Amino acid sequence: MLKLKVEGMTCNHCVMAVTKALKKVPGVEKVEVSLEKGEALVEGTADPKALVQAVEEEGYKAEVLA
Repeated sequence: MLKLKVEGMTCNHCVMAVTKALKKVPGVEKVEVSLEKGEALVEGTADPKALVQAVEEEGYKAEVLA
């Protein structure tokens, strides 16, 4: 399963929305993020690698806590 710990690789002095990054992956229809907990959850039928690669496309990797 997926549980993306969005790392603060850059702009760690600020915050950004990761939600728009997750939806771009096919099969994703719902998304939920917690800017305070540093986590990014989705609810779709996408592939495991497709999700974690999509956020890396924005330059923000995320440790699947699974």
